[PDB]
Amino acid sequence: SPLLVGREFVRQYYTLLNQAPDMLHRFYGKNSSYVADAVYGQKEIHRKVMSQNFTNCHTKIRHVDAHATLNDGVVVQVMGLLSNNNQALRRFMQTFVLAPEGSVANKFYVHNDIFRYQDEV
Amino acid sequence: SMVMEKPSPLLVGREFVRQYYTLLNQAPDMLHRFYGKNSSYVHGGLDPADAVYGQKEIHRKVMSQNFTNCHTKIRHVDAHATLNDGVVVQVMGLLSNNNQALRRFMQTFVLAPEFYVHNDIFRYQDEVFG
Repeated sequence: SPLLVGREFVRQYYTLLNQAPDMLHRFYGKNSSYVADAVYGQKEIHRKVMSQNFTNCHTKIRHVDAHATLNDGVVVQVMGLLSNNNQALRRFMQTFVLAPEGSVANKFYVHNDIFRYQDEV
Repeated sequence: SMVMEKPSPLLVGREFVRQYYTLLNQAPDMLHRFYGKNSSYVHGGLDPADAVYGQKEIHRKVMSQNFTNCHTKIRHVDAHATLNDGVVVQVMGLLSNNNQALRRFMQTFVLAPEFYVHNDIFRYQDEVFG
């Protein structure tokens, strides 16, 4: 189901951001966009993730919406709080587009990942 | 006669958002024209409330929300190309309905050619945070 795919991915994503952000790049493909200008593909997305120096990253997910979208994809909207380097929690919204990976059944990859802190808006 | 290069996803998103919120204030009874049979729609609410699917149910949900004299302050719009010529839009702003409180919201759209809205996810921050 789209909500199970969505909520399970969100759990995996923010857990990996805390445990091993150097492995976050495994979610993305050649044409993935990570968003400030967008960076594309695993190599550049990995470099951008590493440049953000994620350390002891704590997350409180307040709500997840996930719906079936174009070409068997899943669109996910996350609302929550994120802390980095033991600084205060900051509210954010995050939009993901999950797309079928195309070579393994029920496997998805992250086609779009758009994050914005609400205090910066 | 002039032919112009197709607009970038960012200005497709920005133009869509300007049109959507102009219509929400001017004629909310016309908002359903953006949606199709497989489109998803959710605009906050607490039982967070569940989404409705398809044009007929979207029109009825929009009419039940009684949008009148809507005021919107769009603080940020992000938009990027997505699957099969689509555009994913992230919107952050403030919305006041019927001269009530200006409420912060977080919204996502998925637009697809013929652009129409495939997904519309809207949530008020005050129904999710605190």
